[PDB]
Amino acid sequence: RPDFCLEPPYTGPCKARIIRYFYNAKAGLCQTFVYGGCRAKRNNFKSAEDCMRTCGGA
Amino acid sequence: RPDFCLEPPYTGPCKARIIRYFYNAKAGLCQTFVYGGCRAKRNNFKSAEDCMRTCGG
Amino acid sequence: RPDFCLEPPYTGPCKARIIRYFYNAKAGLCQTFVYGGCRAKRNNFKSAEDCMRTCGG
Amino acid sequence: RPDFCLEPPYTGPCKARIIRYFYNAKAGLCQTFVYGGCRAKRNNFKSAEDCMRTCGG
Amino acid sequence: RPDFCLEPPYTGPCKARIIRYFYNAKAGLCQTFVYGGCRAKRNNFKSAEDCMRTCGG
Amino acid sequence: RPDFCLEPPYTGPCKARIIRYFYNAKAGLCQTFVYGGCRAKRNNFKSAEDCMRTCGGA
Amino acid sequence: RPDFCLEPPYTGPCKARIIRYFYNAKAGLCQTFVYGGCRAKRNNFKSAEDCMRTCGGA
Amino acid sequence: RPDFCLEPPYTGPCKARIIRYFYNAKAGLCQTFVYGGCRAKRNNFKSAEDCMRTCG
Amino acid sequence: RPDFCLEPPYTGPCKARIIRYFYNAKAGLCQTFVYGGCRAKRNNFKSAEDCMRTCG
Amino acid sequence: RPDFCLEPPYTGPCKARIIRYFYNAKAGLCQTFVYGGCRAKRNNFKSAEDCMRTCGGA
Ligand SMILES: [Hg+2]
Ligand SMILES: [Hg+2]
Ligand SMILES: [Hg+2]
Ligand SMILES: [Hg+2]
Ligand SMILES: [Hg+2]
Ligand SMILES: [Hg+2]
Ligand SMILES: [Hg+2]
Ligand SMILES: [Hg+2]
Ligand SMILES: [Hg+2]
Ligand SMILES: [Hg+2]
Repeated sequence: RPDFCLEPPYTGPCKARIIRYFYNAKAGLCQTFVYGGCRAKRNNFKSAEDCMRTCGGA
Repeated sequence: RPDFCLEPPYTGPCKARIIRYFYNAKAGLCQTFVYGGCRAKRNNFKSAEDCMRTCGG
Repeated sequence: RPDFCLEPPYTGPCKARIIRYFYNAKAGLCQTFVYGGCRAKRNNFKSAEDCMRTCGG
Repeated sequence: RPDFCLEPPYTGPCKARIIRYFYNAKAGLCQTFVYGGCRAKRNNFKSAEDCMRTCGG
Repeated sequence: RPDFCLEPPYTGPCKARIIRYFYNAKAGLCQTFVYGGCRAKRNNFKSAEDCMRTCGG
Repeated sequence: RPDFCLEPPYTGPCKARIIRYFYNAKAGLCQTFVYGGCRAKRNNFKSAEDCMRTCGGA
Repeated sequence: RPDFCLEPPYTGPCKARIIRYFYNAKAGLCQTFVYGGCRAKRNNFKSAEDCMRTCGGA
Repeated sequence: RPDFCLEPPYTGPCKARIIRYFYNAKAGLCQTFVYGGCRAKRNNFKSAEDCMRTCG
Repeated sequence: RPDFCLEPPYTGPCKARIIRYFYNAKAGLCQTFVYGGCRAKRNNFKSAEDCMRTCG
Repeated sequence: RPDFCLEPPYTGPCKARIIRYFYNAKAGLCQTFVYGGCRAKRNNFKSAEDCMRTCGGA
């Protein structure tokens, strides 16, 4: 998996309350977090399918 | 039916207000609850189809 | 993990070609398959989040 | 539970292949079927939430 | 028509502000209301198609 | 309601098999039909909410 | 086009913050507005395709 | 109005049958067409909001 | 690239909190911003496909 | 960017006709392809936002 999959989730400075997915390398799966709407980092997926595929395997 | 289906719904600490589904054992069907956006337990489904099949029967 | 997470994915006899998710116990991850639209088995999820969470651990 | 919940699912004459939900009384939950796109009967829900609440209990 | 189609719409005690559909028996049509996310009554539809079809006739 | 709400549903010449809604003035509600993807007439709604509101009352 | 296409957008008294489309007759196209979730008037569409087709032309 | 807004809708060579939106310069509005799933030209919108705003 | 692609994202005066896409000319790609629900400028896409194709 | 962003799009052996996004490294952006529903490779995204963020830059 890409190293960015090891990043902690990043809400960002904006004020929306949007459900996004991040890879939790300890749990070995993707989990939800609240994304603020701007300045996303790469461990942030709109689709849980994309999170699993991008980050699931190494 | 998995045992996690018997747990009460868990909103969690986060501040989003997102519709999710949980199995209500007492009622014998899936129902809606408000999910906060993080730290979900297993009695938590984005899709009602998934909730029924996983926790029903 | 629910035992149904260990079932091979099941398309069924119907003629739709719908993306669904199943847990691959060998690979230890959810993957897509083509669902026919009827007679689903339990290792079949509309949502990928539901697949990962229900069939993880 | 409305009586229409006890009818078998009805695909109809049209040629689309669309996932819908119907209540399976024998099984005591909603299930998927393929809907053709026209001439629907009432045991036909776009949303699984709607199916459970309308036909469950 | 199911009798539950005659219930006034019910927001419930939860704090989400989600669009749902209800049948207005007086007007003879489905209309929107704001659903709070928990303790739904049956005159509550995620899909407008489901509302019209379930509560029509 | 607009007169176009009295039109019979129109699939059109294209080959997609898309669910759309039309107002059935006899039934007094909107029903599904299969839309082909092109050359829509006005009694054709992507959302069933829009069909009810646009065509429901006179 | 139906005369309801000439009305200003109507949020209504309810407290949701939902994106809907209204036809802007001066602009000749549909635009977004915030709908409150109840007491809709007819110049209010869930889908932009529906808005533009219904209030399309003359 | 971007010049690509005046181009005819392009289905392309692929075999999917998916509703997309295109701006019809003559009609003065966005309409539906069938998109094959690959090699999209720019007069091709998944969202009708985007079509009207971009091309209208 | 249409010139509107070079404009900064515009939230507007309305009170909704909705994810939209804008083309960031500097970064050379589309990114998310919060849109208030009214008075959208053209560098505003509901679909990221439309943003990349239109502005990329 | 992850090296999987360099692979050509992969339809796979299954028979569905689903729209997915792949990163076109030469073009510098994501484009649509038809996915068959199984045996996905990693340059395959349900959401265009995810594709562009994951395979974004270098
Ligand atoms: Hg996967
Ligand atoms: Hg089921
Ligand atoms: Hg999870
Ligand atoms: Hg329910
Ligand atoms: Hg109907
Ligand atoms: Hg209505
Ligand atoms: Hg149109
Ligand atoms: Hg617009
Ligand atoms: Hg593109
Ligand atoms: Hg991005």
